[PDB]
Amino acid sequence: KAMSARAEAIKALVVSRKLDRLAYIAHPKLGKRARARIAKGLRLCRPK
RNA sequence: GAGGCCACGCGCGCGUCCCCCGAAGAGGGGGACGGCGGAGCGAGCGCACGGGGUCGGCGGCGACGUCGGCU
Repeated sequence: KAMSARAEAIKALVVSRKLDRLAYIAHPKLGKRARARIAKGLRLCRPK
């Protein structure tokens, strides 16, 4: 009974920062898409 | 408005901030930043204070007198 009472009580629901940005890009997983963006920037050149 | 530095450099759209007119301080027109968004790839020569020396540098001397042998 104590386990059930506890279980039902628990289930009762209702800028830039350059140095921070570079550490984010250097992350192997968090910065994967970020450093892919800058790679395409190095290659492609487009007007406008 | 008659210099110095930057390990700052593609677009499109999204966001954040700043600017304009603002004809509801609506609605569009512009700048800056972004760590945001589903879609592949740079190669080709070199120089080196770069994961422990190499020269694609050279000279002299050599048989009955001398050459080498730290034992």
